[PDB]
Amino acid sequence: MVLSEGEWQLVLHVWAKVEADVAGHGQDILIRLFKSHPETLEKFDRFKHLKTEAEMKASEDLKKHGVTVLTALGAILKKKGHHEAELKPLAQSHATKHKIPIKYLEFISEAIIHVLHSRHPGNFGADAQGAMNKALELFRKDIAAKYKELGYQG
Ligand code: HEM
Repeated sequence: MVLSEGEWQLVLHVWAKVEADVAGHGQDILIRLFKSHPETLEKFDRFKHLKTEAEMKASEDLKKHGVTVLTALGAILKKKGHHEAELKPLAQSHATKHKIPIKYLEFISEAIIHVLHSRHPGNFGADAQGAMNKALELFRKDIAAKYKELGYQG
Protein backbone atom coordinates (compact mmCIF):
# COMPACT_ATOMS: atom_id res chain seq x y z
CA MET A 1 0.00 0.00 0.00
CA VAL A 2 1.09 3.56 -0.83
CA LEU A 3 -0.65 6.75 0.16
CA SER A 4 -0.81 9.77 -2.08
CA GLU A 5 0.92 12.93 -0.94
CA GLY A 6 -2.60 14.33 -0.50
CA GLU A 7 -3.55 11.50 1.87
CA TRP A 8 -0.43 11.98 4.02
CA GLN A 9 -1.22 15.69 4.19
CA LEU A 10 -4.68 14.82 5.59
CA VAL A 11 -3.24 12.41 8.14
CA LEU A 12 -0.74 14.96 9.44
CA HIS A 13 -3.41 17.69 9.52
CA VAL A 14 -5.56 15.48 11.78
CA TRP A 15 -2.59 14.48 13.91
CA ALA A 16 -1.85 18.15 14.68
CA LYS A 17 -5.30 18.11 16.42
CA VAL A 18 -4.41 15.09 18.58
CA GLU A 19 -1.16 16.81 19.56
CA ALA A 20 -3.05 19.68 21.12
CA ASP A 21 -4.38 17.33 23.82
CA VAL A 22 -2.45 14.12 23.79
CA ALA A 23 -3.42 12.96 27.32
CA GLY A 24 -7.14 13.43 26.76
CA HIS A 25 -7.09 11.51 23.45
CA GLY A 26 -4.93 8.75 24.89
CA GLN A 27 -7.13 8.17 27.95
CA ASP A 28 -10.27 8.00 25.79
CA ILE A 29 -8.75 5.63 23.27
CA LEU A 30 -7.67 3.15 26.00
CA ILE A 31 -11.02 3.23 27.79
CA ARG A 32 -12.85 2.73 24.49
CA LEU A 33 -10.64 -0.28 23.75
CA PHE A 34 -11.28 -1.82 27.23
CA LYS A 35 -15.03 -1.30 27.13
CA SER A 36 -15.46 -2.58 23.58
CA HIS A 37 -13.09 -5.57 23.97
CA PRO A 38 -12.73 -6.35 27.67
CA GLU A 39 -10.44 -9.23 26.86
CA THR A 40 -7.75 -6.63 26.06
CA LEU A 41 -7.83 -5.31 29.63
CA GLU A 42 -6.55 -8.66 30.89
CA LYS A 43 -3.22 -7.95 29.12
CA PHE A 44 -2.50 -4.98 31.50
CA ASP A 45 -1.46 -6.32 34.90
CA ARG A 46 -1.48 -2.74 36.19
CA PHE A 47 -5.03 -1.92 35.11
CA LYS A 48 -7.10 -5.13 35.14
CA HIS A 49 -8.46 -4.46 38.63
CA LEU A 50 -10.28 -1.48 37.11
CA LYS A 51 -13.80 -2.72 36.55
CA THR A 52 -15.90 0.21 35.37
CA GLU A 53 -15.44 3.23 33.14
CA ALA A 54 -15.62 5.51 36.18
CA GLU A 55 -12.70 3.76 37.89
CA MET A 56 -10.73 3.92 34.59
CA LYS A 57 -11.18 7.68 34.19
CA ALA A 58 -9.95 8.22 37.73
CA SER A 59 -6.66 6.34 37.11
CA GLU A 60 -3.76 8.75 36.63
CA ASP A 61 -1.58 5.89 35.50
CA LEU A 62 -3.98 4.91 32.68
CA LYS A 63 -3.81 8.46 31.42
CA LYS A 64 0.00 8.50 31.43
CA HIS A 65 0.07 5.27 29.41
CA GLY A 66 -2.23 6.89 26.84
CA VAL A 67 0.39 9.63 26.35
CA THR A 68 3.11 6.99 25.90
CA VAL A 69 1.04 5.23 23.21
CA LEU A 70 0.12 8.28 21.13
CA THR A 71 3.62 9.79 21.29
CA ALA A 72 5.10 6.65 19.64
CA LEU A 73 2.28 6.45 17.09
CA GLY A 74 2.77 10.11 16.19
CA ALA A 75 6.49 9.77 15.55
CA ILE A 76 5.73 6.89 13.17
CA LEU A 77 3.01 8.72 11.22
CA LYS A 78 5.24 11.76 10.67
CA LYS A 79 7.65 9.59 8.68
CA LYS A 80 4.98 9.17 5.92
CA GLY A 81 5.63 5.46 5.50
CA HIS A 82 9.44 5.66 5.88
CA HIS A 83 9.14 4.23 9.42
CA GLU A 84 11.08 0.95 9.42
CA ALA A 85 13.50 2.22 12.02
CA GLU A 86 10.78 3.44 14.40
CA LEU A 87 8.74 0.21 14.07
CA LYS A 88 11.45 -2.18 15.16
CA PRO A 89 11.44 -1.50 18.96
CA LEU A 90 7.62 -1.41 18.97
CA ALA A 91 7.29 -4.71 17.18
CA GLN A 92 9.88 -6.25 19.52
CA SER A 93 8.10 -5.42 22.75
CA HIS A 94 4.58 -6.18 21.54
CA ALA A 95 5.35 -9.51 19.94
CA THR A 96 7.82 -10.86 22.49
CA LYS A 97 7.01 -9.26 25.85
CA HIS A 98 3.37 -8.24 25.90
CA LYS A 99 2.27 -10.97 23.44
CA ILE A 100 -0.27 -8.82 21.62
CA PRO A 101 -1.94 -10.38 18.53
CA ILE A 102 -2.32 -8.17 15.42
CA LYS A 103 -6.08 -8.52 15.95
CA TYR A 104 -5.79 -6.34 19.09
CA LEU A 105 -4.07 -3.65 16.95
CA GLU A 106 -7.11 -3.73 14.72
CA PHE A 107 -9.24 -3.18 17.84
CA ILE A 108 -7.18 -0.17 18.97
CA SER A 109 -7.28 1.21 15.38
CA GLU A 110 -11.08 1.11 15.55
CA ALA A 111 -10.91 2.83 19.00
CA ILE A 112 -8.68 5.62 17.54
CA ILE A 113 -11.11 6.26 14.69
CA HIS A 114 -14.07 6.25 17.16
CA VAL A 115 -12.36 8.71 19.53
CA LEU A 116 -11.32 11.04 16.64
CA HIS A 117 -15.00 11.23 15.66
CA SER A 118 -16.12 11.70 19.22
CA ARG A 119 -13.54 14.46 19.91
CA HIS A 120 -13.61 16.25 16.48
CA PRO A 121 -17.16 15.96 15.11
CA GLY A 122 -16.92 18.68 12.54
CA ASN A 123 -13.23 18.19 11.86
CA PHE A 124 -12.92 14.57 10.84
CA GLY A 125 -14.74 13.88 7.58
CA ALA A 126 -14.99 10.94 5.22
CA ASP A 127 -11.79 11.87 3.33
CA ALA A 128 -9.75 12.25 6.52
CA GLN A 129 -11.24 9.04 7.93
CA GLY A 130 -10.26 7.20 4.74
CA ALA A 131 -6.71 8.54 4.86
CA MET A 132 -6.30 7.70 8.57
CA ASN A 133 -7.69 4.18 8.05
CA LYS A 134 -5.13 3.67 5.26
CA ALA A 135 -2.26 5.02 7.36
CA LEU A 136 -3.26 2.75 10.29
CA GLU A 137 -3.66 -0.22 7.98
CA LEU A 138 -0.20 0.52 6.56
CA PHE A 139 1.12 0.57 10.14
CA ARG A 140 -0.60 -2.74 11.03
CA LYS A 141 0.55 -4.50 7.85
CA ASP A 142 4.15 -3.34 8.34
CA ILE A 143 4.17 -4.30 12.01
CA ALA A 144 2.69 -7.71 11.09
CA ALA A 145 5.59 -8.04 8.65
CA LYS A 146 8.04 -7.17 11.48
CA TYR A 147 6.43 -9.80 13.76
CA LYS A 148 7.14 -12.41 11.06
CA GLU A 149 10.67 -11.05 10.72
CA LEU A 150 11.07 -11.74 14.45
CA GLY A 151 9.65 -15.25 14.10
CA TYR A 152 6.16 -14.65 15.43
CA GLN A 153 2.72 -15.24 13.97
CA GLY A 154 0.81 -12.02 14.81
C1 HEM B 1 -1.20 2.07 18.27
C2 HEM B 1 -0.79 0.88 18.77
C3 HEM B 1 0.17 0.83 19.98
C4 HEM B 1 1.27 1.61 20.26
C5 HEM B 1 1.89 2.77 19.45
C6 HEM B 1 1.83 1.12 21.52
C7 HEM B 1 2.89 1.63 22.17
C8 HEM B 1 3.35 1.14 23.36
C9 HEM B 1 4.53 1.69 24.03
C10 HEM B 1 5.29 2.88 23.38
C11 HEM B 1 4.67 1.05 25.20
C12 HEM B 1 5.76 1.21 26.27
C13 HEM B 1 7.11 0.64 25.76
C14 HEM B 1 6.89 -0.79 25.31
O1 HEM B 1 6.58 -1.67 26.13
O2 HEM B 1 7.08 -1.07 24.13
C15 HEM B 1 3.61 0.03 25.27
C16 HEM B 1 3.43 -0.87 26.32
C17 HEM B 1 2.46 -1.86 26.40
N1 HEM B 1 1.55 -2.17 25.39
FE1 HEM B 1 1.28 -1.08 23.69
N2 HEM B 1 1.04 0.06 22.01
C18 HEM B 1 0.00 -0.15 21.06
C19 HEM B 1 -1.00 -1.14 21.11
C20 HEM B 1 -1.16 -2.10 22.12
C21 HEM B 1 -2.30 -2.97 22.34
C22 HEM B 1 -3.53 -2.98 21.40
C23 HEM B 1 -2.11 -3.72 23.46
C24 HEM B 1 -2.99 -4.75 24.19
C25 HEM B 1 -4.29 -4.98 24.00
C26 HEM B 1 -0.86 -3.29 24.04
C27 HEM B 1 -0.29 -3.80 25.18
C28 HEM B 1 0.75 -3.20 25.86
C29 HEM B 1 1.19 -3.56 27.20
C30 HEM B 1 0.54 -4.69 28.05
C31 HEM B 1 2.22 -2.77 27.53
C32 HEM B 1 2.99 -2.69 28.87
C33 HEM B 1 2.05 -1.86 29.78
C34 HEM B 1 2.65 -1.54 31.13
O3 HEM B 1 3.60 -0.74 31.20
O4 HEM B 1 2.19 -2.03 32.19
N3 HEM B 1 -0.28 -2.31 23.20
N4 HEM B 1 2.81 0.12 24.11
